[PDB]
Amino acid sequence: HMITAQAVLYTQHGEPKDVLFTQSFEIDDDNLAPNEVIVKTLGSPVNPSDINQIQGVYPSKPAKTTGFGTTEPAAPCGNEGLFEVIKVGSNVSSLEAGDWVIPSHVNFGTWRTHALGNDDDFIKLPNPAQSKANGKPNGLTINQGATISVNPLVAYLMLTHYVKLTPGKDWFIQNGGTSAVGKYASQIGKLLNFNSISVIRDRPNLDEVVASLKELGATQVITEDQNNSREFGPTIKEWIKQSGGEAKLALNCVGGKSSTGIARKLNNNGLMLTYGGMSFQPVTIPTSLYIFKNFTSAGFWVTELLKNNKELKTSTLNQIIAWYEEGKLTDAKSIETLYDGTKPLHELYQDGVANSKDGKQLITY
Amino acid sequence: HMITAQAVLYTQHGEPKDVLFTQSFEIDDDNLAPNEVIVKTLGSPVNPSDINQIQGVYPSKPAKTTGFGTTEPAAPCGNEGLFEVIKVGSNVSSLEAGDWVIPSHVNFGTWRTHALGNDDDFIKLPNPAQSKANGKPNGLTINQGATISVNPLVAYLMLTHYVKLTPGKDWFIQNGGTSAVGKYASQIGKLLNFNSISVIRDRPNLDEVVASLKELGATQVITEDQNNSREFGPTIKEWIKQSGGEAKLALNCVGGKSSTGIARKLNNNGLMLTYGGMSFQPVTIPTSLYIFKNFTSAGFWVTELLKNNKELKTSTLNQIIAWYEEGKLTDAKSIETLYDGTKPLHELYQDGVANSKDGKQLITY
Ligand SMILES: NC(=O)c1ccc[n+]([C@@H]2O[C@H](COP(=O)([O-])OP(=O)(O)OC[C@H]3O[C@@H](n4cnc5c(N)ncnc54)[C@H](OP(=O)(O)O)[C@@H]3O)[C@@H](O)[C@H]2O)c1
Ligand code: NA
Ligand code: NA
Ligand code: NA
Repeated sequence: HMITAQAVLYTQHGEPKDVLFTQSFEIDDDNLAPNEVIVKTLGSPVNPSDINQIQGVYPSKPAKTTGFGTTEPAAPCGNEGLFEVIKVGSNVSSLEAGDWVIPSHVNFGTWRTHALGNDDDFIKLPNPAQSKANGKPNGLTINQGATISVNPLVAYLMLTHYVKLTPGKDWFIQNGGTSAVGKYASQIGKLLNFNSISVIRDRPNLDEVVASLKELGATQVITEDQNNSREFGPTIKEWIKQSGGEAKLALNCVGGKSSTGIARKLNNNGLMLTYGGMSFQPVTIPTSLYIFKNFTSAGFWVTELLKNNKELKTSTLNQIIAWYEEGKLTDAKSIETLYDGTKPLHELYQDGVANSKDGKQLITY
Repeated sequence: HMITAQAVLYTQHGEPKDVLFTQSFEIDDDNLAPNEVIVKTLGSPVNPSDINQIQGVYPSKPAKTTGFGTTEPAAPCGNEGLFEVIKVGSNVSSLEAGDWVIPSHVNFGTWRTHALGNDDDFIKLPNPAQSKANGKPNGLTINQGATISVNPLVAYLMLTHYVKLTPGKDWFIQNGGTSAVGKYASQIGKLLNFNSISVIRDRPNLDEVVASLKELGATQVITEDQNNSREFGPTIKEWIKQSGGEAKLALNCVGGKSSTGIARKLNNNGLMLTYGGMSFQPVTIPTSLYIFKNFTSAGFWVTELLKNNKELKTSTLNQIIAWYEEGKLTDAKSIETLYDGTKPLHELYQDGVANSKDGKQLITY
């Protein structure tokens, strides 16, 4: 009655290609404490924050332990993932075998095959058999379940928790329009009847990307060259005037000249939220917007916001779940790599890191 | 019976050297409505906002009218000044002949010899005879009264209206430490028992400037080179550590690398207020301060803040007046040019614009 599991670990910080390895360890399913549960991993993605943890340049990080049976202290990898309950202890009533779960806290370590925890280390999601038996037209896919805990909540909370946009009338503007968060924000804008402008990098297949973002819910899509153009400012003013509303909110994950351009398109009393910085350039705002247009620039970090606010986390997650079940929200598809034991587990994640430019990478089990 | 007055006007926006002229006009002191008052100018300064109004790049400006008897609509110049009451109408009880007043609102037009207005177009200040009769050790000078409505209120409100610093413990930091507003903030910080760091440009007589700013009330003084040096950066953290407080507020009037440097020195949850800028330097903030340190950057514009808030303006002005009377506040000295009628009035102000880099220019009467 011993389960053999695999985990991706490191003994020292550095680049994933250099420091990651796979460790085998054992879990005893015949001797669970009353509140313990055992889970098997169904899938977990490679997110940028996971990589920064390994590099040692992220301010929140799991402790190095000898608990996986290593020769030296070693840390696990990954914060997001979808798990299935295999067995529960005698006092567990909130979970049963077959339930789908995600970690309730950060630093769980999701790049591995199995885990042992307490029942309150997890949040329950409905699995497809449960959604179907209760008459829902859809159930969660593995990719949808494995990525539900961050990017959908980021987009929802940025759009609803800070400024009240008037339906049909008001606008938000965002850069990184082809990012995962950007695509969730376009869909949520459409569902809540918010107008939006998406700014994106130009590309060889621009017409196809534009059509795809408008189908998700972007009202208009413009290139970074158009974002930089001062002669374009009157066209955008006329979009906003025709709707009878105002551009009240800007979402920035790029920085530099892109952040300047979307800040200039807000009406007076506008707010910018910076939630990423993929350009690695600082946020750059002209003095005149602060002084004469009452502009405010602030930050967003979902981990900090939800730290001591679990009603808000619960209520936001329930809404994302309901929209997936009703067929109203869709995920950006990941490139999936299945672990079948012929290739060491850490090499699949090393490939996921290296190929992240191709798109979101999900390792499945 | 009839007073002949002079006013500096323009019919079109542009550079003061090109568009200003002087217009003669008449005021009838025998025909006052019950609430009208006649005032005579004592002095009015040349501020940067006054020049930008004339240039057409400042969004708050007086309307062009034919009220001075011009062939075309014309606008007056200047927003602050000190006046003496000459005569009041039959229903005026708040003012009497000999009182000192400032305009109650912006866009009044202070580059002129005389004005006719309503009693509520003016705010009374005590004149030196009244301060002396009230037992105060000092009375206001003309320079103090003529410049009291902008720079002292800017410094006071930025320090008290936005974040609450704990007296004796907490810190603010500012750049442009030798500017007029910067020198007022050091003195007000000292009166409120706030600690402060002033960042200044390096200069030949640095030790003398540092001693002088510390005597005004700055706790520590550093150069821009030291602000940018991370080797120097551990010293600043220990200053704050030793005081048992936190750096909570940054005041920015420079932009660019300087704004980055003072932002990096705030503790978590800090606020930056931008109230001025340098030609081409946008405000530049690292992405990581927004996301991981809960940093917020906002603007300050005294004209907009006090637009519809006369209670706040009144209580702030009363405190600045009391501090001058009690000897607790000192002004920077202006270069004063007297109008005696041999040279047209608009030319005195044109010279004041051209020489503003020598120091604050005050035209007196
Ligand atoms: N603060 C928070 O709470 C929080 C939480 C989770 C994630 N995030 C942040 O949100 C961002 C997106 O995460 P994600 O999962 O959505 O990633 P993602 O889907 O893989 O997309 C990354 C985005 O960055 C853009 N990008 C990459 N390099 C760029 C450059 N040099 N200049 C401009 N744009 C560039 C990409 O655009 P192209 O398609 O044009 O290449 C893409 O839109 C990340 O910065 C992440 O750190 C923040
Ligand atoms: Na500017
Ligand atoms: Na100055
Ligand atoms: Na940064």
